[PDB]
Amino acid sequence: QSELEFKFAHYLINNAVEASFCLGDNWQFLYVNDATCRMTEYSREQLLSMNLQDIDVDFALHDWEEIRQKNNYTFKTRYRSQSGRIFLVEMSLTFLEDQERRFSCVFVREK
Amino acid sequence: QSELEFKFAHYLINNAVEASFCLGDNWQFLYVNDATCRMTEYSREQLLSMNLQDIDVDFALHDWEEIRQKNNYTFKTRYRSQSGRIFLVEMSLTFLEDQERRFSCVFVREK
Repeated sequence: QSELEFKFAHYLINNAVEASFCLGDNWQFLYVNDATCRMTEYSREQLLSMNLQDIDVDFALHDWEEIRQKNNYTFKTRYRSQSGRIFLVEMSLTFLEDQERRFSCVFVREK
Repeated sequence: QSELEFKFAHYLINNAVEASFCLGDNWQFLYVNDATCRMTEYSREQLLSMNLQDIDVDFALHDWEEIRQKNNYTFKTRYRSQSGRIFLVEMSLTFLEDQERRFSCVFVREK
């Protein structure tokens, strides 16, 4: 099925070493891979009711409007993990539209 | 939907820089990401009717039985691309079972 196909991508991205996740138009998490749970130290079920603003310490510092217009962009910020670790990361964002949903794919390297 | 979720993984893995793909129990491609199409130089529709043995020049050299038993394994082989490029790569395999399907997730770095 179309579902069969996508399920393969599910298994692949969750075995990928790099933290990868999708944010909705209000920066709510929509999908997170295992590496993202490990890095942020939140469970998947916790992350899927959370916002980037709950992790990205410097969220209000970013010129988000300009970010969106860029449509592909890489930059550094600090994340705070569930156990209170503060660490620098490098996020790469790609914005996409599927039907009536705009969202971003995000890849995050722990710097 | 469950499909909604998996579709996010589809978008993520296809934006990942690293070549990633899934093989079925007979090493037939089941799913390939864009980076895999780029590396092998075959279109997605071509790859999805192909076998690892059509790309992996040294396929018959691997002790596949022992590979499977390992269940997680990384090693070098040579790939031949559609335009006839021969190049060394490093494949990382993880074997998984979903329902009645055993398959592997493969990540490939061009060495």
